[PDB]
Amino acid sequence: NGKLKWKFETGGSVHSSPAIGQDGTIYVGSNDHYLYAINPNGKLKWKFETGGSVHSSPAIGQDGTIYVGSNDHYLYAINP
Amino acid sequence: NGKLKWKFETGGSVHSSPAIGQDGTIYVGSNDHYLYAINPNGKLKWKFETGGSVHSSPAIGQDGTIYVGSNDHYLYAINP
Amino acid sequence: NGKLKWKFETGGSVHSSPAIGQDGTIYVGSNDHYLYAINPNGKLKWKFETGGSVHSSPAIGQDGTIYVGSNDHYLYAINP
Amino acid sequence: NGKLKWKFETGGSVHSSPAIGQDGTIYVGSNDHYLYAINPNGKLKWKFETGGSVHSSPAIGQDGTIYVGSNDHYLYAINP
Repeated sequence: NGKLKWKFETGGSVHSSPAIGQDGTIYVGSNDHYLYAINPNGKLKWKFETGGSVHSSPAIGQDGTIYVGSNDHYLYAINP
Repeated sequence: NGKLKWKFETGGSVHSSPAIGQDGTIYVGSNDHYLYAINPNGKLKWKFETGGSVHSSPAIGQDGTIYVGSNDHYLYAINP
Repeated sequence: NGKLKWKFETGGSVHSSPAIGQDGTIYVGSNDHYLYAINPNGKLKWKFETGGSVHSSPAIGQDGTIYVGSNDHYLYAINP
Repeated sequence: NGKLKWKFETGGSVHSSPAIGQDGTIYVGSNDHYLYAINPNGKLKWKFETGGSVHSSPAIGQDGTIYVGSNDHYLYAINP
């Protein structure tokens, strides 16, 4: 009904648009260079560091793989 | 046939891409700092204020939760 | 095999990300201010002019309504 | 677990958000002007050159067509 359930702070702007895994993990990039994987309760599952801002929005493969781009020129494939 | 059904004014640019819930509510961010929830008929359901421009496009969880990023560095989870 | 099927010229950059109707129409916004609806064969079905750049990516409601944001501060609902 | 499966280098920033085909190809644009099609093992299937940065995120038709916008003002439809 438009109340905060929770808010996770990253180190920079979040322009990336979140994706949701089969188990409800939320994946989103940040200008702080990381891809984040966050649990449905608001805690960090893991974060993967790229060489640049992650403005790209993650996609999730059939086998759980997370793809997303970065400012650092690469497209990343990361295991869930 | 490409005719205006309605247009809902926010206080700034809308770069965010809208999402549509199971009940047809539309979720979209604006550079005015708000995430908006709008009824299919053009009237505001609720708006949630963030600390910055919402350029992220919202995603919707299986239980109705709306996730979006903000320029204020946070990832938000909001109840429907 | 990675060959051009066709290409449609708009009047400016296309930063928007295309959406696809049930009937195969492609929707996409452009810096030239317009949302385009384009037939699967490469020709214009209709175009709707907004007050500003359409960086927002269209979404399609269950009744065929196309929702998109504009730089002109509005979220638009357009009949298919 | 958050471990790199693989990373593909393009010639510039990847702001485009990856799309995944029915056959698991990953498609994504780059500031280097190309749309890339990459196999689930990390190797290039093919790349199509546009006149400008591809910040748009690709969408995929029911018939496998890949649609994406470009800074060069066009919407492109490309065969898989």
